[PDB]
Amino acid sequence: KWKTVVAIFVVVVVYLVTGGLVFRALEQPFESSQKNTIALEKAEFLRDHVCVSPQELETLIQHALDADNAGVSPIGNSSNNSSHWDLGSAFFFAGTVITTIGYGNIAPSTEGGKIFCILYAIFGIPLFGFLLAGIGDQLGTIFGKSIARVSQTKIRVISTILFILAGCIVFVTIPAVIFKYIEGWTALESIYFVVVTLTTVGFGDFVAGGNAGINYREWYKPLVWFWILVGLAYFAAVLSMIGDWLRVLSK
Amino acid sequence: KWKTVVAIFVVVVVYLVTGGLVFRALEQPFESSQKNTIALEKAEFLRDHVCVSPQELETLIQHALDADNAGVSPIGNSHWDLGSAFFFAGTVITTIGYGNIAPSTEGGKIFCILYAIFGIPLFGFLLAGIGDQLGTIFGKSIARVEKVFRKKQVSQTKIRVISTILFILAGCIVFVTIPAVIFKYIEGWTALESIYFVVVTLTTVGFGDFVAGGREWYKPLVWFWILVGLAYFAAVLSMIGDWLRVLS
Ligand SMILES: NCC[C@@H](Oc1ccc(C(F)(F)F)cc1)c1ccccc1
Ligand SMILES: NCC[C@H](Oc1ccc(C(F)(F)F)cc1)c1ccccc1
Ligand SMILES: [K+]
Ligand SMILES: [K+]
Ligand SMILES: [K+]
Repeated sequence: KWKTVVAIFVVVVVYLVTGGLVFRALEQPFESSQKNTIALEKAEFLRDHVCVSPQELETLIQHALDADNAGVSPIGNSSNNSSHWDLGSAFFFAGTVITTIGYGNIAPSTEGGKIFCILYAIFGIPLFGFLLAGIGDQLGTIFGKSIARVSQTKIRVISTILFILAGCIVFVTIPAVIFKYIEGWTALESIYFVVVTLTTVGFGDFVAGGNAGINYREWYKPLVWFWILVGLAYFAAVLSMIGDWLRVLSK
Repeated sequence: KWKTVVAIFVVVVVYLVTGGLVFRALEQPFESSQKNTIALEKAEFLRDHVCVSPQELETLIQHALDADNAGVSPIGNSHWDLGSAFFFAGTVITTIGYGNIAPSTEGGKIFCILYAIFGIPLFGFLLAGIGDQLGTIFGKSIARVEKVFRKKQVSQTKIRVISTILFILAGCIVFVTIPAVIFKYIEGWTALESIYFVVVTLTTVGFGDFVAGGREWYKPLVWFWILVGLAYFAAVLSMIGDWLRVLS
């Protein structure tokens, strides 16, 4: 019904205004705090280094930003020695496109690289959908056999909560602990990464195996994408199950 | 069947190796070209400015990077205003997650986790709602074509293929070509960068290398284009999905 569609639209628009107000209340004080710090750090630098003009300072910052924007860290020569487009790293980038996560820490800079990325996404994202539906069909049988073992609506609510918590331990809690010890992040940053990854939001502020100073094994990046594949397939199979049940409720 | 699941897995793994090899062939020469430039720009700066040490240079670059990472441009003298924070909220819900703006505060990260968990399904309900209404529009249009070939007897699969190609092209003009032209004139991007942005936005990949508005009605109209754009193409995938389930 269109009456409920317009109703959900109001709930969503109110939700974004609510969200927007909460985010600005939490972030704007720190944003203003950082803005004051960078202005002071720059001014104090020019005060200590008289041989540098404010104009040639700007040019150097721009050169450093353009380098980082390209994907090359302007910090040291040793950090530059590693590549972001190696056979392994470019395989994970491909996966980052296909899963619609799109971190953005690495992005195509080449005009041709952008053209191929457009075509790669258009044909590649449905190809992943087919794989995720495939694992989603097998997991649906696993879920179906587990509910058949156990009011049908109460059983189904108890079942779904258990499956959600099952995935929350196996694909959310356990891998977050691994990232806390491997990537050296805080308890929050680790959970935050896992959540932002599996929701396919992928901000890119936290990316697994991204620190130049980290001596990460060769099996790390493929196992991370494997965790993404099993983690996304699992919670997709759960949403498919809730969707199919809601369609039965409507009819 | 599990035989076809393992088959799709091989196709996908081969696709990522293929993709990975193509991306490195296209990007690694420019990546090495940039790496050489930054090393030279820094070294040439230190030779011109002798009063600056190589270490207190790194410290300044780090301060500039930490500022940009926080969302404050270290070039010249807000990203969390009522309007901008509304669009950020909309970026989370649509799963686009550009990343040009991201929660820095420990509490801001906590709220972002909870906001996504409850907010993304809420969008799914809205997108399904528009997807249901558009499905009736598509369904009534295919039922019109099938009424013509009732006595002419033309395979239902052929009718369904020509119709879907038309709906895909309809969305490609209205929500892909036309808005890309607007971004080319407004944001001042190149013809490629404009199409690339629209594609990376509507696929919800959202790299964040290109973000719209980075007038007051611009940011909400951009999210409105995103809402109708995602909903239209989600209605088309829903239609192809429902038909494939009937085929199985
Ligand atoms: N959640 C909707 C996903 C859907 O979105 C589109 C559809 C079409 C396009 C276009 F035309 F290429 F620009 C981009 C994104 C989609 C993404 C990748 C491949 C096919 C369809
Ligand atoms: N495959 C994308 C769907 C997405 O999947 C999840 C599910 C759960 C989680 C998490 F919160 F971390 F447990 C993160 C992502 C989802 C988000 C909100 C509700 C249900 C599912
Ligand atoms: K993203
Ligand atoms: K996404
Ligand atoms: K994304």
